[PDB]
Amino acid sequence: MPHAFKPGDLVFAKMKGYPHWPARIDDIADGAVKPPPNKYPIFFFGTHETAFLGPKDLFPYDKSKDKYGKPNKRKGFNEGLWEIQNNPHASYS
Repeated sequence: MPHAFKPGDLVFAKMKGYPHWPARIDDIADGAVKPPPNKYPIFFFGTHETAFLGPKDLFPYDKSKDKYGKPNKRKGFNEGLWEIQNNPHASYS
């Protein structure tokens, strides 16, 4: 049975106006800006951007990849598909 989200979990993350996007739950570095309450720091593969999202916009990657893991014309999407499949826990700094 599922736990709450934790850093390193792989998801597709939804934001308004964008397709379900390959992403991970990040850690928060010591000294770094924390997210708002009940939100998680989401690192988006391919674009390498961070947004703060709650669980309603987070779809576990294993369950969802059939549906959402197909190429998309949007900038950075296909690079992101490669990253979540091939090296999802690397440094993208």
